[PDB]
Amino acid sequence: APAEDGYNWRKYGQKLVKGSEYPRSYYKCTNPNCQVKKKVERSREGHITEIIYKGAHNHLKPL
DNA sequence: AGCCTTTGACCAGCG
DNA sequence: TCGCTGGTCAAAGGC
Ligand SMILES: [Zn+2]
Repeated sequence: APAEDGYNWRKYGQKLVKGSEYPRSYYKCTNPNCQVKKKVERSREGHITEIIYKGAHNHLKPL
């Protein structure tokens, strides 16, 4: 489960990418007409979670 | 009812 | 040309 960020997301895939221990998850912003997506993947070194966003939101943070 | 995660299949770029 | 592979599709099931 990914960290909260004030936006609403839907998970739409998960893949174990080469050179990673932990699988990577793919989410999309459920705002219709908004196509921001983000990737989420943990890593053991330093207990790290990288969240990578592609695209700027169409709209204010949901109510 | 509607929206979520899970999942293997599908996909397109490229070495 | 054709596999590998990171990214996406969508059916199935659960709440
Ligand atoms: Zn958005």
